[PDB]
Amino acid sequence: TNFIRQIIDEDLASGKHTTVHTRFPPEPNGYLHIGHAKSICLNFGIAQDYKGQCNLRFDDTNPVKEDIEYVESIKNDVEWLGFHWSGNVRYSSDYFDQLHAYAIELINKGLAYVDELTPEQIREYRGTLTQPGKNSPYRDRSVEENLALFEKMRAGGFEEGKACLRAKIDMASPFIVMRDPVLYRIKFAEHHQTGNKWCIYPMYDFTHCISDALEGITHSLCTLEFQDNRRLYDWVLDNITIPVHPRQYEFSRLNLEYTVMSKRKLNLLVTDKHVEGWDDPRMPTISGLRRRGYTAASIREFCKRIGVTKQDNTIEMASLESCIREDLNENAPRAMAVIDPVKLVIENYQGEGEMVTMPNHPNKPEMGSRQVPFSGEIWIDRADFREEANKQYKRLVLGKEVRLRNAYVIKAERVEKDAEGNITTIFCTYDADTLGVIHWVSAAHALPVEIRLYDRLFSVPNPGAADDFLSVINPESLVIKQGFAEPSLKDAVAGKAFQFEREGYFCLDSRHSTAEKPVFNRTVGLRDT
RNA sequence: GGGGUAUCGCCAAGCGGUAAGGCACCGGAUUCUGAUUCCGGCAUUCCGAGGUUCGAAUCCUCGUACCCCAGCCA
Ligand SMILES: Nc1ncnc2c1ncn2C1O[C@H](COP(=O)(O)O)[C@@H](O)[C@H]1O
Ligand SMILES: N[C@@H](CCC(=O)O)C(=O)O
Repeated sequence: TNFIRQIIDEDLASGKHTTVHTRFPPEPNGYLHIGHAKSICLNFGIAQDYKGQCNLRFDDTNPVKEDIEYVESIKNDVEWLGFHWSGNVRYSSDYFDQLHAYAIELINKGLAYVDELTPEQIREYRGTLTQPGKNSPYRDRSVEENLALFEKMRAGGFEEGKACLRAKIDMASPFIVMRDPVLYRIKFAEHHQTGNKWCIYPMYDFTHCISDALEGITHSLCTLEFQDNRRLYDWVLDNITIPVHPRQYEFSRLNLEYTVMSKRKLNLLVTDKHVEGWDDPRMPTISGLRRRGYTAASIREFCKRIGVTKQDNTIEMASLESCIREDLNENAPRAMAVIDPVKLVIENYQGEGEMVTMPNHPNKPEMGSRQVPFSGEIWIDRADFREEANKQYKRLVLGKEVRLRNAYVIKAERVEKDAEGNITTIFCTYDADTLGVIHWVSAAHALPVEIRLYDRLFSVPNPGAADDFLSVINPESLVIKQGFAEPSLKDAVAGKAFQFEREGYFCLDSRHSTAEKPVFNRTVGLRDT
């Protein structure tokens, strides 16, 4: 439960409503991000729990900032997350004729007029946070004039900025949004839905409440920055001929540590080419998280865990990681892959190799097992061999044994280095029948894999609060390795995650993996203390 | 000026009857993944100072801190 669901219950009980109808209204000016998934869960979740309806509406009132590529991806991510909208997808543009009719009601009623104050003058007449505003000299034209002037506007008779429709409210209101807010502005820009049928477009504050009322929304849910705006939302509806009056309730938006969550900033990383695109695995977008290997279920759990309140907050990365680790720990089938390989030869081994049985999930026999090839010329990760070191070190030492995962026990005895002193091969012996612990891969039956280790995008916890956020990017957000995986991974698919034993959870694709060279993304590492 | 929020390191229950839970953290037990799982621990105190009450984080008073608003953006 949360404050919003408690309000809903009170409405139901009293009889103010007998149904709940919510809506998710993103503007198509960018891709969706984890913050939007908080909004999706809230809105679609309430609808389902309360046996109601939730619409998907694209708030497309500003042609110059939107693209059809965005509407398609948004519908795509909403669906991927696991939610369904009520009826057709809606668009604010579907109401363009209605909005125009209503503005005419305001004019006829004396509550709107056509102003000719330039874009610079309007600000200068507006007042300040502590100084009231002043009336435009065009504020008192007659209904007849405004009607004619608005039509000139509609008919493309005015150049951009040359005129606008403003509401006639109170220029000395402590609420600045009520200081004669603009209703319509001129823009000769083709709209992704209406083409070039309109040259005048409605402002957000005029559009949103009217779209909500026509759709029959009962509870209009938005974030905290629209609190002041609720006053204008209520003014418009109270002043036109419409039968319902939806009520707005605001909650705090999500902030994630070590990342930016603003379309303008995310768009900048994309535009300046500092990430592959909106769906880059280091991006906080729904598509990037999907491509990273996150499960829609884990994102829904995250939103569930974080709550909905009016308190400004900033979630730590640990919280998100915990969610994906829970899902994958339970469902991901295990395998073997070596990110940083060094050759180890069991001079003691005779033959071209053999086959060993390995569980698909160590703690769940039900998931089955598989047969993996073993031999005397394998690959192990460098960090797993130490010629010396402490008592705590539980891995392979130059005078000690270890258990090879699901196989035999080996004992290091000799080693071999090169020019720069770097090692090239570790010679060991194995106990003919013995079956710390370390993972390995047989060099003969090994699949050449590209491994992409991802990390936090920015060097700082709050990159959005930096002068130049791009300068505080982490140069190690992506580090590409070349390793070896057990042959079974040959049949892996983009969309399935695996746990590379003793490393983390990885998944295919990355927009790159060919049949020849597979590319694997590290979704998240294992808990290491 | 106006609109909002202040409870554990990060989130968050609590709505006058005497501080839930999650992530994180510290111990110990299992474990052919130093993972998992598993027991135990972790606010005598709720931005501060007064007040009312048998009794308040929960009500009143006065402070303090932080967030949002001066786009013909949403
Ligand atoms: N960080 C965030 N946290 C919660 N909701 C958000 C966040 N960012 C955007 N939204 C929302 O997304 C919806 C509209 O998207 P937009 O127009 O693109 O801001 C709003 O109703 C909000 O719920
Ligand atoms: N378009 C608004 C919708 C929020 C609302 O007014 O409910 C937004 O970006 O948040």
